[PDB]
Amino acid sequence: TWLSDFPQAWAETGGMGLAVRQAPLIIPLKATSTPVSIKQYPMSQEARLGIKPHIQRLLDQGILVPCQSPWNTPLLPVKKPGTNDYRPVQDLREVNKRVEDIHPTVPNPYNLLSGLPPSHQWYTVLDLKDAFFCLRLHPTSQPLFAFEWRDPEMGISGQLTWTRLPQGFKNSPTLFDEALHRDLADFRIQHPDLILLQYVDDLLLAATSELDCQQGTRALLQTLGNLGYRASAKKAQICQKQVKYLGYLLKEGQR
Amino acid sequence: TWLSDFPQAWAETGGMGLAVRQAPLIIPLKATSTPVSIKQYPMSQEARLGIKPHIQRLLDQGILVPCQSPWNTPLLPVKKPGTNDYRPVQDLREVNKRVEDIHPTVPNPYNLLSGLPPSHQWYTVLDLKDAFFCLRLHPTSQPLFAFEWRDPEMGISGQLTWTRLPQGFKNSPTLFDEALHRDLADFRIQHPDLILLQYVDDLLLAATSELDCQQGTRALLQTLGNLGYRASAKKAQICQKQVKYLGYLLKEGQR
DNA sequence: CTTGAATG
DNA sequence: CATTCAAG
DNA sequence: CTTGAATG
DNA sequence: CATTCAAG
Repeated sequence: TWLSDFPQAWAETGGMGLAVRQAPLIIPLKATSTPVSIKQYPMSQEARLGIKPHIQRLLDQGILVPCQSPWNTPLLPVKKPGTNDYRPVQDLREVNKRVEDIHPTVPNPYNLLSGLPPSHQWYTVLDLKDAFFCLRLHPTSQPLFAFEWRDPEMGISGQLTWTRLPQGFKNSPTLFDEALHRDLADFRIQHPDLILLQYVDDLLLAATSELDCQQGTRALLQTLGNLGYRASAKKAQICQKQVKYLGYLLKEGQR
Repeated sequence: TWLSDFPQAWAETGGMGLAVRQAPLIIPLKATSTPVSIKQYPMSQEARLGIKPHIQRLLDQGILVPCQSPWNTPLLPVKKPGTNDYRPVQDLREVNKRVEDIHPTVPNPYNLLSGLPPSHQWYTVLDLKDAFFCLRLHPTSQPLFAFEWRDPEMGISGQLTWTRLPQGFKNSPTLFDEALHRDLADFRIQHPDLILLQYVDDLLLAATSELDCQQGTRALLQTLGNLGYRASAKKAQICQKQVKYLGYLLKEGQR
């Protein structure tokens, strides 16, 4: 019963995360960049109704806030089944083009897995839920990611923007990976024998025995919850001799 | 009056040529080659009437002869103005594919011209008329180039073939260039100071003075006529300080 | 919807 | 160069 | 006319 | 992948 021993560490019982040790992120623009305001293609009522609940939840969570900004990018209505179940997808390409590039430090999965000794079996896989949203954005950088929002009848101001690292931003994966590495540096030091692989929001903890793995997992969960991150109890693979990680099936003294 | 001093050397007064010193050519086939008989696409009466006179002239000249052969390639009706003035064009690609390749020994014009000293001005340019037709084809290789010929009402046998090196054959340029080089080897030796450039049927004779050029030209014309080749009196550029050769304008101590 | 690389 | 694909 | 490389 | 080009 891990879900009961670590309420704060699971997305299902700890609530939306927030990396309390990480200073709000400032996003540097290229030297010649100037704000770009792209028109919002009219959205059908169907798409708008499908997206609305997600927008309201984000507003309730403080992840989205009203704003007036010289920047504006289009929101897209993306479905999955056939025409049901929507979710907001922002096209941040014009913003991405104006943000200064950073070095891509996230290792490719092939290389990351090479750091797994055959001696370390007993794997634990955790995926952090709404990872990017756990990282706050400095108020000065928030206007950059604004988009327009119109509600059927009674509609909010006009524009809304993110107060957390957003989806669709070219540097989110890298900034998150680096931030979590900083937050988990001490854990690595306090658990010299454990193996910890990080691929943005996908974590793999490897141990020598089932005991060390259960001990390590308890410690990692406690630490993650403490720092403000949240793992998915639903998808969590705890102390298994076999697990799925980054598209691979780790089994028998390997990976 | 050169046309009068060398009747045998000009196509206009010497009649169709024939390289009397050259043994009839044998065309080696690739090791696995087997005869190919390609159907003749029906020819309109207009095309047939346009081509007929050329075919008759060639038959009268013995350049084309009747035959029965396992090989057959298509004849094409090619016009120039808009729909007038035709001339036979044979598609020998399937034959070319079955003939053993030979090394391309004809130099590119750029390289050939580098063999012209600034000391040798006074140029003479001659182009040999119906050059390929001057080289006989060994009877054993003649069937290879057959094609079908049907005359409006009274039509000859069925197939006709060439008794001379034909147009459209991949190795004609090279075989002709090499043959003329053999026939003109002695002339080069008897005229140590003259410069002679050969590009298949396009010849450039260069001399130091106007006198040597006129002497040389007289000698080259005599030799060519004697060997059975024929130059074009119409296009002949004799002892000029400036001439057109291979797309270039040779002028002032150069080329 | 808009984009830009990848295919036909 | 009209389409398809993959993405934000 | 039929082909095969080069462009769109 | 439909067209254009260049050729035999």
